[PDB]
Amino acid sequence: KAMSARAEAIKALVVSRKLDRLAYIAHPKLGKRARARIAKGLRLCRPK
RNA sequence: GAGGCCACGCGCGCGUCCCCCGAAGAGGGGGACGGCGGAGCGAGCGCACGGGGUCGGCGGCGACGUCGGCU
Repeated sequence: KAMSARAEAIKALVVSRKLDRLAYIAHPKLGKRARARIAKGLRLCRPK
């Protein structure tokens, strides 16, 4: 009974920062898409 | 408005901030930043204070007198 009472009580629901940005890009997983963006920037050149 | 530095450099759209007119301080027109968004790839020569020396540098001397042998 104590386990059930506890279980039902628990289930009762209702800028830039350059140095921070570079550490984010250097992350192997968090910065994967970020450093892919800058790679395409190095290659492609487009007007406008 | 008659210099110095930057390990700052593609677009499109999204966001954040700043600017304009603002004809509801609506609605569009512009700048800056972004760590945001589903879609592949740079190669080709070199120089080196770069994961422990190499020269694609050279000279002299050599048989009955001398050459080498730290034992």
